[PDB]
Amino acid sequence: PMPPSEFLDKLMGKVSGYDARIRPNFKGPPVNVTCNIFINSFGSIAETTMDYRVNIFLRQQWNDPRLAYSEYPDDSLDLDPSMLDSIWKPDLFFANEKGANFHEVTTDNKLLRISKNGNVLYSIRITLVLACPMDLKNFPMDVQTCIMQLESFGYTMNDLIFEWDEKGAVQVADGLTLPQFILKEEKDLRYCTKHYNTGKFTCIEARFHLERQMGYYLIQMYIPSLLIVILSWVSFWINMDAAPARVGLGITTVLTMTTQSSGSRASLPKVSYVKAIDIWMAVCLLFVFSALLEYAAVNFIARQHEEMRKLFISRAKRIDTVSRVAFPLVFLIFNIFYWITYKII
Amino acid sequence: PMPPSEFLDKLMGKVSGYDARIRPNFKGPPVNVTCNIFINSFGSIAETTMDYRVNIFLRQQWNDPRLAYSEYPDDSLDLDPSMLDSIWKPDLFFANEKGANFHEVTTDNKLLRISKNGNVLYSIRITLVLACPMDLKNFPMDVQTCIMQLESFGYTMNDLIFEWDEKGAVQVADGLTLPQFILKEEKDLRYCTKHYNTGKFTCIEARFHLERQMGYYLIQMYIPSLLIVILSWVSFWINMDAAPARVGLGITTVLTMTTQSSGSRASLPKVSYVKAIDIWMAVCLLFVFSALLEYAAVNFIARQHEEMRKLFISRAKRIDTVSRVAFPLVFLIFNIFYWITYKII
Amino acid sequence: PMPPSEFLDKLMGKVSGYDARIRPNFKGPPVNVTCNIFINSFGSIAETTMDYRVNIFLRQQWNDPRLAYSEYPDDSLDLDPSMLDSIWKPDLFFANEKGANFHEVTTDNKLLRISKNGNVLYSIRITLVLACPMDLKNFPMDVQTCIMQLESFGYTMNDLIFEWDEKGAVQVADGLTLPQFILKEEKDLRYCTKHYNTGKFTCIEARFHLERQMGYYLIQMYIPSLLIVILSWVSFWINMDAAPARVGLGITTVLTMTTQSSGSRASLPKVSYVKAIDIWMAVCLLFVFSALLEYAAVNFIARQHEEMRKLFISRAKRIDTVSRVAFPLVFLIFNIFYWITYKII
Amino acid sequence: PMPPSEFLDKLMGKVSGYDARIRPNFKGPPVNVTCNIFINSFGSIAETTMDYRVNIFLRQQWNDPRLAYSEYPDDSLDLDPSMLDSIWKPDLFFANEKGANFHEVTTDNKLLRISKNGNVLYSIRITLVLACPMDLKNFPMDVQTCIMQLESFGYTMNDLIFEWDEKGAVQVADGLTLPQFILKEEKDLRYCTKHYNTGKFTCIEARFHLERQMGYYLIQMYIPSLLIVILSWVSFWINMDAAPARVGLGITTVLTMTTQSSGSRASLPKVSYVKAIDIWMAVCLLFVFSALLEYAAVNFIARQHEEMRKLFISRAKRIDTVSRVAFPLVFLIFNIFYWITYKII
Amino acid sequence: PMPPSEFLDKLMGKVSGYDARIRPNFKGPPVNVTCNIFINSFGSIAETTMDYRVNIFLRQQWNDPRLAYSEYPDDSLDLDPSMLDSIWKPDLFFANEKGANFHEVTTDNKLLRISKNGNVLYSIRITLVLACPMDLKNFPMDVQTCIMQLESFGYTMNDLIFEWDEKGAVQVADGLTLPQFILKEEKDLRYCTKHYNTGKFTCIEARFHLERQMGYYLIQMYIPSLLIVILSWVSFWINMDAAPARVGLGITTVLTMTTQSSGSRASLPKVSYVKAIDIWMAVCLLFVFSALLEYAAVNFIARQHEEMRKLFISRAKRIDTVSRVAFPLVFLIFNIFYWITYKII
Ligand SMILES: *[C@@H]1O[C@H](CO)[C@@H](O[C@@H]2O[C@H](CO)[C@@H](O)[C@H](O)[C@H]2NC(C)=O)[C@H](O)[C@H]1NC(C)=O
Ligand SMILES: *[C@@H]1O[C@H](CO)[C@@H](O[C@@H]2O[C@H](CO)[C@@H](O)[C@H](O)[C@H]2NC(C)=O)[C@H](O)[C@H]1NC(C)=O
Ligand SMILES: *[C@@H]1O[C@H](CO)[C@@H](O[C@@H]2O[C@H](CO)[C@@H](O)[C@H](O)[C@H]2NC(C)=O)[C@H](O)[C@H]1NC(C)=O
Ligand SMILES: *[C@@H]1O[C@H](CO)[C@@H](O[C@@H]2O[C@H](CO)[C@@H](O)[C@H](O)[C@H]2NC(C)=O)[C@H](O)[C@H]1NC(C)=O
Ligand SMILES: *[C@@H]1O[C@H](CO)[C@@H](O[C@@H]2O[C@H](CO)[C@@H](O)[C@H](O)[C@H]2NC(C)=O)[C@H](O)[C@H]1NC(C)=O
Repeated sequence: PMPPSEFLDKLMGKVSGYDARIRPNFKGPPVNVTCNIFINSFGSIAETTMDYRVNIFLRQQWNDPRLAYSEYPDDSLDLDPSMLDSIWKPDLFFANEKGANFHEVTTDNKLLRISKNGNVLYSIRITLVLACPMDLKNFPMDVQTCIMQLESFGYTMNDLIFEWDEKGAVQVADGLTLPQFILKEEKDLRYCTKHYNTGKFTCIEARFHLERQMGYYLIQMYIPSLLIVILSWVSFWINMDAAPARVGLGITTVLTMTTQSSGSRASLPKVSYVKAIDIWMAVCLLFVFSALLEYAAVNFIARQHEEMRKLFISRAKRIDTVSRVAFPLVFLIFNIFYWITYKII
Repeated sequence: PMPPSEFLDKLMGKVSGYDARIRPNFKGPPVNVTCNIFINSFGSIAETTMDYRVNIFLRQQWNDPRLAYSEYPDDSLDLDPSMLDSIWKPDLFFANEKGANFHEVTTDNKLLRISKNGNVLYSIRITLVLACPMDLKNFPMDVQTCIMQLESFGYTMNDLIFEWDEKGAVQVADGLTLPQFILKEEKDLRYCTKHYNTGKFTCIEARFHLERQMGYYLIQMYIPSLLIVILSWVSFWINMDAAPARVGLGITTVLTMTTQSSGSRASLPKVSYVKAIDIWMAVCLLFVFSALLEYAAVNFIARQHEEMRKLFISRAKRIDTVSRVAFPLVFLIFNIFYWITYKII
Repeated sequence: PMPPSEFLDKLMGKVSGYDARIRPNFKGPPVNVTCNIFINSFGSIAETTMDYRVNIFLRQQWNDPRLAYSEYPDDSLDLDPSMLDSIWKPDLFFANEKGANFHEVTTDNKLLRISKNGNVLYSIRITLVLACPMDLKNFPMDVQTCIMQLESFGYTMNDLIFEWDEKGAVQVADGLTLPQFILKEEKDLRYCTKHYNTGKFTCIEARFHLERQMGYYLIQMYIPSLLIVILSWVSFWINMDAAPARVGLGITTVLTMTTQSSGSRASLPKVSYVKAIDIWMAVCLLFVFSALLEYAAVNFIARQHEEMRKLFISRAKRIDTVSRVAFPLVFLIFNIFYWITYKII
Repeated sequence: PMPPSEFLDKLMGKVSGYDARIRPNFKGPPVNVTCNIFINSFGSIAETTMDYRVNIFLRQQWNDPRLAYSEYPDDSLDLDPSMLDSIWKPDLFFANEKGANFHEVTTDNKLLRISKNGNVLYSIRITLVLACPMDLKNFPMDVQTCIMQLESFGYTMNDLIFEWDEKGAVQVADGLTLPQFILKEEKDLRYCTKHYNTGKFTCIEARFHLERQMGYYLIQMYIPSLLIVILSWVSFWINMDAAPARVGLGITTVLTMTTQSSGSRASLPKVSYVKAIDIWMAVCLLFVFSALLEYAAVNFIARQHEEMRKLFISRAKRIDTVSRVAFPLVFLIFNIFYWITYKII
Repeated sequence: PMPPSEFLDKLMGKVSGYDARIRPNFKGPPVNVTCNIFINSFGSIAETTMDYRVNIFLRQQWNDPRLAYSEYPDDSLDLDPSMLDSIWKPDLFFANEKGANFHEVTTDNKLLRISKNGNVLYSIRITLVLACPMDLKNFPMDVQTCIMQLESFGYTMNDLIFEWDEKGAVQVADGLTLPQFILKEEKDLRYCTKHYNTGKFTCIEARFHLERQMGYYLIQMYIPSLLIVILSWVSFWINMDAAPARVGLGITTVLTMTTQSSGSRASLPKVSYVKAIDIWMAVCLLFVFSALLEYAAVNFIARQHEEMRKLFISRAKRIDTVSRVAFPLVFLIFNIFYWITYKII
């Protein structure tokens, strides 16, 4: 019979009185909007800005009894996105947008379908710049959790209620990678139900668990700083009398410990509180620092003054042979207490 | 009875003569607009640009006797954001915007309610890029104060007056963090009342006190530069005669003091005036610098010329044993006078 | 006769009933849209963001029997881009846009031609910010593959079908360069045919193979780190007794191995998993590290204690003459196993 | 009587024939538009891009005899910014915009007042990204001058003439700071009067003098590089025979002179011509370079060959005692000629 | 008589049938559009993105016999930019835009004049982000050529033809500087005449020759790396027996050669192929590398074993006195062959 574009103008026009500024079931029960998203892209998790951008589909389903039809034979319709302003749509927004936009390439990326009984499917495509607060206390060994919450804006709880559908509430695209994190397959789903001095506004959220990878920070920041500490211990096996050899090994080890730490401030984030990589790069500075102060003691005792010249030279060898075993044992005690308290947490 | 969207077109149309270009109470008392904000997001406090961005709600309440109604039974209404251009709204703007924008995702994030007596509630959602001038004289030990002021633009003092409401004038969202600062729970509220050659324009402002965290700059910039100064003092306990050991300890300590300072210019801001971290990294350069000039004196006196060869070698040991105690005492006097004058301020 | 702009208003107006919201061949066979692109610009392949931008022409051809004409004499027409909203156009979009826009400089860069039988040519100009996931396991020796896929949005498989034309489906502009990659002349063309819970949506894609150039990373990151390992081997030819000469060569070689690696973290990407350049810069750290621990053994055996003073000094020369040949042989075995497993892959 | 919004529609409508596309005083004298600006924000003076952004008010005053009224009683009016397109406005633009925009937060930030005799006040709020060419020949000791010029675009000299008003032509906001510069209170005001092949177009400009602060570059780039040169002179007081002590002091001083210069390339701008900080960091490299070549002469003469073994060892001490006094005297002559020629200019 | 705005509505209205969608001289000769540009700003030549932005005026002149008038007395008119959509304008675009925009500050920056015979002048103001491929083979000694080409989009060769006018086709603003390049006063002008599978589209282009300045790269990258090579040669004048002095001079010279190269990777571009600065910083690494391997030979021959102890100590002095003259002669041969092949090219 008549084409669907003319059939919807009969259904939504000034005939039949469909006003797009009044929600369905007016002065009655609230509207049960159900939602599910589909994540196309995900990433660029900035940590100075503390945000991440995501590229989603947003599928919304509700019921509208004013749009029920029976004369037209086909079981479903589709409104063109040009005529989309003549339909009541929920005023969904994201409570932590921090900037967002649509996509308008070659067509508005907006889909609208109307079933026969009046169920309405509405699917759009959004780029979000969502903000999640991050906790970089233990920086390589951290688990970040970045939420994504969907409030209503104008309609309160008694007029409009969001729901996650019980059939795949969050799907993720297949070949999706990240430069630093991995995305677990555990999506929490819970209500939040914001209160203001304006009213009870509904909101639903979805939590994403992010686990930071490790293999880069071991190879270039832990293991090289580990080897600089090992090169401090070889002063305790070099002779006592070789005075240019000991202190030439001394400061040039604390120089390369500073050079290791100074160049690595570009790759690390720029927060103003102490990390767990920063405790490692500061305690490993102290062992190189304490490995020279040992020799400042040995050089002073051996130079100190025949019977007494043999007694002091035997006491200075005693503090050497103690420090060969006892001081690498101290570093292993730190190395145990470090990795326990940053894998339990 | 009739739906609220048709009731507002009777109330705002060409019938009843409501013109949206004339403020309420025209040729009479001024309009008492009262305001309060709600901060969703806050951060990215750039210091090269000297600004910070914030994501707020902006609630405005005023009275409009032309919008008073009694026939419609419900105690409140809500205008749809499409029909929002047919209401007088105040021309509020921020005196230090430096760029801003709305959010138009899935609906204009704009709320309008009309009470029965004519009170109007208007709530929108704005991202600001507000500018605050910063004073980095004492850089780690600083308290920044970044204002947020709300002028009127077209209406003068006798027509429109802003007010902070006496019931929660600034609320902040709960789980809100910052990468470098902490946000105190002390919001000042004061008038500013701008004058121009155009007229008296009202404005209200809200001050935010920011306190910079400390723990990163201690662990990687103060304490490592502190340990380099301690490694200068061990030259005074090494023997006088070990000439490659003293100067090999000398310059390699002033090399790692430069290497500590040179790599840290990326994390620091790029202002062109002297900070308090810059005084520390320059005075601690002088103690490493002065620890070698001591040895340049000792090597010259001991080489200088039997009776006189014993007298000079005893004078050069005198200037060593003085400098073992007196020069670390000088550094503690600087270390007292530094931290006093940057914690009193 | 009559001008073509007035002839198209007769063809597309309310006369003849051409509605731009109904696809051609409605309630019949699907529409066979055929496509080919023309790449003007290409590049800025970011790897933190994992995307690349491209500037294309997008030529679309389909058939529309409602636009067939015979009265007007000329064999082709051209609709002005102002009147472009009165033509059914396919809702093509890119499945990995991540932001895109048109160009509207001096005229909308949009072309539309209508042939006599009803074939329609439609050519536009788009800047894309397409996203491709990258795999930086073997970072200098990698072959990246960045796809470009073109879904439909609103119309399912039974209504609209995309095709690559069989005559030059992807052309590339002539003098097109890249800062880091080279673009092979092998463009794959395959279907993808997306499924959702909404329906079967057609999509076609084109793969681009990118091969990273090598010559920068050899000259400044492999060859200089190669020469630092060679400067470790000259300690095995310097005398055993020259104790300041050996360890002064020792740590100052592991200092310049760290200095080589620390400054190169700015040019490298910032992923959080181990690369192939990172294995090279860590194993070459171990050979410089192991070249000093050899001397810590030699200095301890030779100092260890006449008959036994000759036996130990001959054993310490034995471990030197073994390490002159055997340890550069170990490095060549690593140097073989490295370049084999990163050129086979 | 009647409200001012309806009185202006009588004044600007199709009644009385006010056409907004014809300037006042048509086919007569030119229009004397007078202007003054008010700088709210100022800064982010980039030097790679060679631009600076500024946030101004722009007040324009002209006369329009068609807008003169006498029936309405009040002495001034105000047109709403929605109805602003029905007024002739000058086509002022900035000759070095390089991008700019308005502000449209909560209302267009646009003001229009009409006096009784026909004087029109028009005030808007603009963010500019104005471009000024910079001359970094003498980089810390420079005085930058960044202009701000306001051409007309369509109207020539005989139709429209800009003027600075004689009452506060440029005001600046009170608490306005900059990260690197200071803004002098000397605003030049002069005409520029652009010619083209199109016609004489009027323009007025305002010069701003910027003076770069100094205190950061002294503390971290001049004074530390000054101390490295002083540590070269202590080789001339260390003994001649201590051969590892002299060259160990030699290269480790030219290493820390390179380390000082290499890390400072991030803070400096990236121009491709020689600065004044670059002459300092290159000449101070030569004094450390020449302080070792002195010892290469001393070590060769003293090793050169009893009577002649005493003569050469007395000649090598002669070139030492000359270089103790004469070479720090040469550096002071450079230090005089440097600071004179970069403070006169 | 009647004002010009009403005279153009008679000339362009539905009276006289001027349709703005049909080019002048329809079904006849093509339109001879002539063009010339005026460059206001120029710069920010990025090399990672391989583009540059420019701020131009764009003057277009063509003839339109439908706009010829004789009744109105004045010899020229000017259409207001609001009524600008009622004029046929050429669909000029730039073939390498990569993003562009107009300027709409206080008025659309668009000019239109109509002469009496029908010549039309049209001048607009555009910011371009034009893309030019760059060839950084010889990086400091390069001459870049960045084109600027102006295609037609919809009209083919037989309908519209672009021309450069024979009277000043490209003017440049007077005080125009660049941070790294200089702009020669030699503007090439040639046709390009693009072909597609769509048709012959006209295009004209203008080449700009850019010559990179040199003075920064000499003072801080060539001359300092030159002096490090000179400090290698002083080992050949220091005594053979001073074993800590030679290798302490050895590695600390190859450390500062790496430190010179490592810090300079931030200022250099990030291409992935070998430059000419990279050949210099790698060959100058080899001379410092080869200056130590000489001493590894000398220390091994002199230690090798009375008659034979005199013969080897005289052979090791022979290889020293050869290397004092012969090896700085080798570096000058490289220094000749380097600067010849990078100034001929
Ligand atoms: C939307 O969902 C809510 C809850 O799922 C429904 O509200 C309840 O509906 C049942 C039967 O109509 C009543 O027994 C309850 O009293 C209602 N309230 C609550 C709090 O449970 C509501 O009917 C649904 N509305 C529509 C249009 O489906
Ligand atoms: C808006 O607030 C101001 C001050 O709160 C009111 O102005 C005063 O109103 C009282 C009584 O009407 C007078 O006694 C005063 O003379 C007024 N002026 C001042 C400076 O105090 C004003 O009435 C309020 N307007 C509305 C509509 O509420
Ligand atoms: C579009 O292309 C498809 C396939 O190329 C066509 O569909 C087939 O058309 C032939 C003859 O009309 C039939 O025998 C087939 O049964 C059709 N289906 C399939 C799956 O092959 C279709 O006709 C084309 N439509 C137009 C307007 O050209
Ligand atoms: C705008 O200002 C100019 C100059 O200030 C005026 O032009 C002069 O006006 C006086 C008297 O009208 C004449 O004697 C001069 O011959 C005019 N020209 C010059 C070059 O001085 C002009 O009248 C003013 N126009 C308006 C509307 O105020
Ligand atoms: C536009 O310029 C072209 C060439 O300058 C003109 O085309 C030629 O015009 C002359 C005389 O009209 C003919 O002899 C030639 O045969 C034409 N073609 C060529 C290829 O030279 C054209 O006439 C001009 N059109 C207008 C409106 O000026």
